[PDB]
Amino acid sequence: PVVSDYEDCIRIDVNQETNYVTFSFQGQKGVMPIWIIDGKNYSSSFNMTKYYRKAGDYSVEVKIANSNGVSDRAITRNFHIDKTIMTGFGGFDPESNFNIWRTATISEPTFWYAPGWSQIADPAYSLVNGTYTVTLPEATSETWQAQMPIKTNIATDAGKNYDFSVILTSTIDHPNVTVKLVDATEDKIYYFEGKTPLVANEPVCFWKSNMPGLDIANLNLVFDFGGNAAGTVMTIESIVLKDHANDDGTIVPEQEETPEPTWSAVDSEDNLWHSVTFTNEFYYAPGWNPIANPALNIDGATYTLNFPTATNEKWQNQVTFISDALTASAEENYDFRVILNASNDISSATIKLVQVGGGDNDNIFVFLLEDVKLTAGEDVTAKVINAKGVDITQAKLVFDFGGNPANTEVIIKDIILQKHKD
Repeated sequence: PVVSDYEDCIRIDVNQETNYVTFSFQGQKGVMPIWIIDGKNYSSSFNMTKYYRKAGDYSVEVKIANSNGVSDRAITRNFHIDKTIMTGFGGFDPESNFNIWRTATISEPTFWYAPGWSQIADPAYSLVNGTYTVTLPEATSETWQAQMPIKTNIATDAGKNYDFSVILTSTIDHPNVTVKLVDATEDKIYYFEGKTPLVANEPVCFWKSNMPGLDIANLNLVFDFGGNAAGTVMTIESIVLKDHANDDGTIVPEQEETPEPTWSAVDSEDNLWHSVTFTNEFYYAPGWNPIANPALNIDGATYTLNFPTATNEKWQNQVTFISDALTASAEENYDFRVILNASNDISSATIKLVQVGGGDNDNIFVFLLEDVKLTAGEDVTAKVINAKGVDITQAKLVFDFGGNPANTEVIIKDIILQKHKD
């Protein structure tokens, strides 16, 4: 069987939208094809499809067989995949009506491009159907030397929870691209400041799920490409911000439960909470009517509170431990543990480590632990493992016991706060 005969019988078909290559053959009685792709014999079909995820030049070696057997010579046919398609999580649905970004007034991006911390002309950018292309001719060394702030009119509320994703691509390997969703008026108040490396032409989804709500009148979304190689071309697409309450049908991957760390003892120098000469104010108001400050007994590492009157819902029985010059930083990841004993069943208990002041200050916090089911008599543990830190000047520890029965005794025992142990 002379392979050269059946040359215009063989037909390649590349779908550039899906990155599937269709190998087909116009039937010539008993003459059928053999597909050897990248030195792998995939038998004989009239219509066969293979996924070519990555971009590049690819070659199939095709032979001809019949009753006699397989031919000696093979035909090499070459094809190109224009654009690499993403691997891993694809992020939230950018076309969903739950995407607050589609409703919002979005500013043109601004820039602060400064190799050696010496500012040069803004990089050329393109906005094509919501997609940013940004070209960086000059290399930068540090984070914050290639800033792209995007100002929005997006407001959010405390007591709601939020999801975020964006898809980032770089034409050149990038050590760390920064993404920061921040209060336009206060750089200290932000949902996250995270970083992701990028491999050349490999789209990555940077994403968060169930972020505790902050009272913010105007969000900025700030990108930094600091540390870029010269000639780097950044692509930014599929920006999503939605309420966690609303489900767009996204299969959010399960973050494998954070392993427990080395718990330093209550007395040690790793206690941070030990040596805090603290203070107490209370918001104890059943039906939102404030009565007298309840009974508190400090016995070392054990604090005992007696609630004679009942409450119905969140933020009605608040106990504030005001630290005199306790601090935290965003450069650290913290651990936190406390043993809570309630004499009666208490549904929804809340702990929050937060800046001392009122107003904006209670949007600056290390953790907000909610929905802690404190069972009657059981000495339950309220734990926060490897929480990202935040810059606090004068920290305070806020407890809430909303929905408590009458004559409920709460014992706060062995509060511990440390750096990450593991």
